[PDB]
Amino acid sequence: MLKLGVIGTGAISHHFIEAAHTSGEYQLVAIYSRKLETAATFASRYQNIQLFDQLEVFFKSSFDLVYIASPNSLHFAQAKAALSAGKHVILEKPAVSQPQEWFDLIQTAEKNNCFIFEAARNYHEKAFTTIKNFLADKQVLGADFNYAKYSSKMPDLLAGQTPNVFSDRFAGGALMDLGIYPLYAAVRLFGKANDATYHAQQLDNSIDLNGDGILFYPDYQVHIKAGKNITSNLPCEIYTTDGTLTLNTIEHIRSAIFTDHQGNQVQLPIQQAPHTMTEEVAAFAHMIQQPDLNLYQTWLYDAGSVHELLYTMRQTAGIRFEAEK
Amino acid sequence: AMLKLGVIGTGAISHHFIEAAHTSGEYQLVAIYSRKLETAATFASRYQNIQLFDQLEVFFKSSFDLVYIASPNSLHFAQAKAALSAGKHVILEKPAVSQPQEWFDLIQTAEKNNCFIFEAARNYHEKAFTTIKNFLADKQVLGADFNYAKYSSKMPDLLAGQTPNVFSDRFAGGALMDLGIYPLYAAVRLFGKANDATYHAQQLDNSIDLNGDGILFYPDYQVHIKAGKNITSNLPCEIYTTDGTLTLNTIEHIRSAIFTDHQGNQVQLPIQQAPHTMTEEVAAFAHMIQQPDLNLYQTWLYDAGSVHELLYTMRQTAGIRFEAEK
Ligand SMILES: NC(=O)c1ccc[n+]([C@@H]2O[C@H](COP(=O)([O-])OP(=O)(O)OC[C@H]3O[C@@H](n4cnc5c(N)ncnc54)[C@H](OP(=O)(O)O)[C@@H]3O)[C@@H](O)[C@H]2O)c1
Ligand SMILES: NC(=O)c1ccc[n+]([C@@H]2O[C@H](COP(=O)([O-])OP(=O)(O)OC[C@H]3O[C@@H](n4cnc5c(N)ncnc54)[C@H](OP(=O)(O)O)[C@@H]3O)[C@@H](O)[C@H]2O)c1
Repeated sequence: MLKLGVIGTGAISHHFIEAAHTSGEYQLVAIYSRKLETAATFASRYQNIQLFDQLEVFFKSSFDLVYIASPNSLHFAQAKAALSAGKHVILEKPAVSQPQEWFDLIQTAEKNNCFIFEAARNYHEKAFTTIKNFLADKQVLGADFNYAKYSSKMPDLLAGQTPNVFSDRFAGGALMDLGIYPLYAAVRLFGKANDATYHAQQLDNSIDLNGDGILFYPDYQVHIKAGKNITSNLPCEIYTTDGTLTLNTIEHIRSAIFTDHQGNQVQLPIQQAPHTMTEEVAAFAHMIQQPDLNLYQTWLYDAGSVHELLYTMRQTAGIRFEAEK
Repeated sequence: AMLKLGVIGTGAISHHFIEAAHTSGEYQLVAIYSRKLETAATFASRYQNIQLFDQLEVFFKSSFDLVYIASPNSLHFAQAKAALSAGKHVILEKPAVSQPQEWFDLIQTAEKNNCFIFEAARNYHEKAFTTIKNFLADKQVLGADFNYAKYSSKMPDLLAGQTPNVFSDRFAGGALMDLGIYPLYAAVRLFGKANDATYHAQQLDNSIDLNGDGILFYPDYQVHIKAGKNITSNLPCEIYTTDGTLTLNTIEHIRSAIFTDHQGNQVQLPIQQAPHTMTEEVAAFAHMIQQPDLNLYQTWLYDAGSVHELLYTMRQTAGIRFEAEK
């Protein structure tokens, strides 16, 4: 039974803990916050939880694993300290702001004999295994993936504030916050791309409100759309020589249907999970309990591929964070 | 009084045009040109009392008011120029030309011979676009996503090692030129000319694009464009505004247009899809000739120029080069 520490008192932390408890494989025991009162307010719905407003003291406590859902810009430093203190780390997406940070995390992890995982919830969905198997004997000719929805932080932005998710100080933007999902889907299904491009509508601080990119593969390309000031409801498509696979989304996928060039249809057996994080939560605890180091190596590798793509795409669009300026 | 119609091109598309022309009550087919008189004969046989021709010079000397031209893309320019110099009005199938200077050249020739020239951009003329543009008139647009990608009937020939005209660098083929022009025309119709454009394609050895993705850049937003001929997409087309998303089932022969706001309220736009894809353009062209609104005609010419400029810019970024350009 895994002892769970948590950083970040956002709603997402509640969602993770709720999935972790439900799996029957974790037990929350500790919470860190910048303020004790915020930790208390967060923890009040739970029972017997140690509270911390000092990261140093937090990491010296007895737990096995820490879920980190702080702002993007803080992920690296907090995760590195967690690993140095011999804790396993589940790190919310996007795990890092630069590919080198990911490689440094891995080294730090190996040194301290701990697992580091990016909480790429869509990547672990059983749907993707079903979809990849289906395409195994097919020849892919292209794809079109998106994730664009109108942020709850839009009113604050429009009123002249700069919410963390739209700030260059906190490594935000549509590509970082949402575009990472279709990138993870592409890597899951197609592996590492050859190259990538991205162009975005940007705020004055260079952060992207929305954008369009392409991932380049040997005999095809994948259009990527990300957006936070717009709502898209476009399905996601994968083209093959014999037809088109239509996925309703590339996250928390609920249907996958193949149509051939004569209009004959095949419904892939998709069984959406009750919650968005159910499958990653099971996968992570399964890995720590019964290590498949080969599977672990691919998770690390695919995360590396995603963050290389993100970084290339930010560079082409001119999306620059404060520490890069 | 009926417009006497001559036709170049004996493909299925010419039969479809003629059918719409006759159904409108505004045209009467009188002449058909073909490279071979026998090809003209087979094509003409379903009609009545049609003159057949196998020489363009002789064709253009006969009595008809206007010519519909549906030859391969690379032949559009020279044939249309000859028609206009012969004093015939021209409906030229899309894509009208291979480079914007050709379009300007046709317009100059048309004006000096006091004739109309129309690009047969069937979607641009759909009443749906008037309804959509009126609805967007007091919204603030934040971007759009348009596509036209359908698996070509010429794919089996292609895959068998042949090279159909639509996939040939000698006939100005490719997904962008053949299908991509529809979303471009839709974008120009609603938003006007973009400030810049890019396109990246999957290409045959002759540089012709099987499919591709591009972006039209406007001052405060961008429009994703997808075109394809070796793939089939059924993605809807979206226009984003500050207050919601307008969803069109397509940007050609549009059937439905629904606006959904950020609170989930829906507004259905009144779209009345024509019985046929060409109904609306055929009525518009006849109406322009018989009861001209010349200012509107000029807008049609300008917008076509905008479309072909974007097309040409996009071919250049993707490296799509025709035989004449190599
Ligand atoms: N997998 C998913 O479906 C999912 C959904 C949402 C987001 N995520 C990710 O989870 C992470 C957090 O999301 P979020 O929207 O909750 O971010 P956030 O609200 O900006 O920050 C999250 C937590 O970090 C702390 N924090 C806020 N501002 C800070 C600052 N200036 N300096 C240090 N700490 C600060 C706060 O906790 P304290 O007040 O207790 O210090 C806050 O509760 C992001 O990386 C995001 O990408 C994943
Ligand atoms: N608006 C629409 O919805 C619609 C749909 C389809 C096509 N179009 C357009 O219509 C035009 C033709 O399409 P298509 O598929 O029918 O093209 P196509 O088959 O390649 O050629 C059409 C006609 O042009 C002639 N032709 C063929 N090869 C030729 C050559 N090497 N040299 C000179 N003439 C040749 C043939 O007529 P002859 O044998 O009698 O000479 C043929 O019937 C294209 O510009 C296309 O973009 C638009």
